[PDB]
Amino acid sequence: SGFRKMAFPSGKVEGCMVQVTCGTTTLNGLWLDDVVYCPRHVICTSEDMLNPNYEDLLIRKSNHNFLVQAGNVQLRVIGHSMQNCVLKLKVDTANPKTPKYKFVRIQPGQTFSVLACYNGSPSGVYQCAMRPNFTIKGSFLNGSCGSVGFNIDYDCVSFCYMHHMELPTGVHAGTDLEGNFYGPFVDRQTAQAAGTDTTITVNVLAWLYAAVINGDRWFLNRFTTTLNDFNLVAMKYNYEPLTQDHVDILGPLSAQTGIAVLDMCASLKELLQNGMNGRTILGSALLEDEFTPFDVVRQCSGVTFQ
Amino acid sequence: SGFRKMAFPSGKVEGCMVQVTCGTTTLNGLWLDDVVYCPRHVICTSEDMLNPNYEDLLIRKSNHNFLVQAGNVQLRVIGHSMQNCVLKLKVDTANPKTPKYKFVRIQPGQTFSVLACYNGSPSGVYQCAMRPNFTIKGSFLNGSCGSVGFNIDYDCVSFCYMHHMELPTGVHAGTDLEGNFYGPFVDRQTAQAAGTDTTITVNVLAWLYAAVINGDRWFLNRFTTTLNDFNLVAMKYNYEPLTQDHVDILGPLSAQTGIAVLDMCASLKELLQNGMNGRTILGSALLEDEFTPFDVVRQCSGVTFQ
Ligand SMILES: *C(=N)[C@H](C[C@@H]1CCNC1=O)NC(=O)[C@@H]1[C@@H]2[C@H](CN1C(=O)[C@@H](NC(=O)CC(C)(C)C)C(C)(C)C)C2(C)C
Ligand SMILES: *C(=N)[C@H](C[C@@H]1CCNC1=O)NC(=O)[C@@H]1[C@@H]2[C@H](CN1C(=O)[C@@H](NC(=O)CC(C)(C)C)C(C)(C)C)C2(C)C
Repeated sequence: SGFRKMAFPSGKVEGCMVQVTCGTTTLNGLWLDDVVYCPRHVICTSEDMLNPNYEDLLIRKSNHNFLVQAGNVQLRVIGHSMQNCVLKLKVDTANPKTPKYKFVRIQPGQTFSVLACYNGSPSGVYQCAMRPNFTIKGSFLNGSCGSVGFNIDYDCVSFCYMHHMELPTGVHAGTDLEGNFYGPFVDRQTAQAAGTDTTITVNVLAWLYAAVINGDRWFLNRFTTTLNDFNLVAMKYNYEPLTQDHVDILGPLSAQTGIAVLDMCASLKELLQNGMNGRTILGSALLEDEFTPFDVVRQCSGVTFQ
Repeated sequence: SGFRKMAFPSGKVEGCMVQVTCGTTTLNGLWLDDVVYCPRHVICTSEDMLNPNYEDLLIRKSNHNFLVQAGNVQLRVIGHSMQNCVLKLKVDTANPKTPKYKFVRIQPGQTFSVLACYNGSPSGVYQCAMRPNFTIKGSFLNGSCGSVGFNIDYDCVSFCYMHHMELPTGVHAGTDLEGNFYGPFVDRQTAQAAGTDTTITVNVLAWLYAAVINGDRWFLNRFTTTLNDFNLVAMKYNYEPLTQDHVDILGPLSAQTGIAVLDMCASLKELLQNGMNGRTILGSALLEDEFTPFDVVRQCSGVTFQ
């Protein structure tokens, strides 16, 4: 028992981090086979970033412009190319530590693990979710660009996130590993608003099933409710609509615990409408939404990866 | 910016996990050089664990009794020996992935990272602290024994924890990597109480400096106080005494933020005495104590490891 914000084992990814240096700029890159992936604003200079023409800035540059460092070993660029917002440097050496991987583009509500990096050396790993507004509340400092988010399935690393920029409010924006931003943000240094967020409802219900699996039960009641009456209350508390699909996803969690999904909904209703009165759920005084129903199944059962 | 419960990159440790199987039992082992480390209750059977004589049970056993699995590769035991509560199997092969490491025994209040494992395959990594009562609030299921806690410094893995047992209340107990339990617990299946816990005070002050570094400021005041008057209030709220040493440790954090340590103390005082009134600190509705002053410096500056 116990429940923790748990991140995938980061080993498979650590073997792919490199330092990428163009001009006066230095950021992180992801090295898979003979290709290194990094943000395209590695080619921006300082007085560029206000409105740069990347296509144009890149045709000015040559291969020897890109200092790629793989540990203390200088990797040789033999080609470059842009793809949406990511740069791709093709190098002479293939990375022998290349795991079986995939590039996947995730939906808001999905969680992943971030390996925060500086000069291609890992600093830490932590668990994030993609917020309904395509921001993520990460922990990133200068030089953290090109750190990646990922999920691990058996022996496969699903890459889903690369880091690019910090938004005035201190949240973070980034791209998939083909270079398409999440949300409406751009790698230009003009004003950009995150957009108002909501609470990932399906996930708070998943976390309440984790609590019940763990002996916390003070919050279940006899009351039931309907999706409609439940979605009318969520909106006031600015949660996200619960679909027929979320009810379905939460099926095995309901079956493991004997609480009908819609019974757990009327329990969240009462929580939003009455607070917590000093009580806490899984060691938390807030309603917690960065756990998927997949996260709860995996942690509360014992699924590993090879 | 941003602040997260951050765990060390787990790569160096993942290269050392193996499956260890004696009799009907299967648990995790730590493989460093030609030695594999695991709990000594791998040699207990089911009707033993109520009051077993380990010294005696181990002289009954031979080398071929211990099935050690290093991936899909069977490691050959050529010797065994007990050391307090840990078993040590000497094997024919040296582990070529052995990082530079150390065995360290930590004080309560110190944090570390846990790689939770099942059948020698990692399942997740997460950040724990050693509670004033030598328990840890982990996330462990059946077969998680022999998972280890660790800190990483530059290129060195400081091993500080091995997992052994879950206490009725669902907290966890374990040993250092020489086999000495933290706290008064024993690898026998008789009644054992965790003992009442307190709040790691120095750490909540460290986390309040992390908040100030990050733009949360609503909780600082003009009031100051004395160690004495501050320690009189902590005790009511069942926090731990603040020593002259904690004030000293919190020195660079005070210097980075311009808030005298004792000024931040009178700010915690007021928080304990007035709650939070719906406000939250670093995305939290509770006062958070699983961050050391070293954790805050490292996360809020950008220290990596090689
Ligand atoms: C990644 N290497 C780097 C890290 C920043 C610093 C701290 N947190 C981070 O994520 N990202 C950047 O430097 C990006 C790139 C320049 C400037 N930049 C920033 O994130 C800016 N932020 C903005 O100005 C964001 C908006 C207004 C453009 C939306 C700061 C943090 C102020 C440097 C790129 C945006 C091209
Ligand atoms: C590690 N492999 C294993 C994992 C447990 C199961 C779930 N969480 C865990 O940490 N640990 C054990 O099985 C230990 C070993 C037997 C029984 N055991 C337990 O932790 C017991 N708990 C107790 O009975 C603890 C007390 C009362 C002895 C203090 C359970 C979880 C009930 C199986 C050892 C204690 C030798």
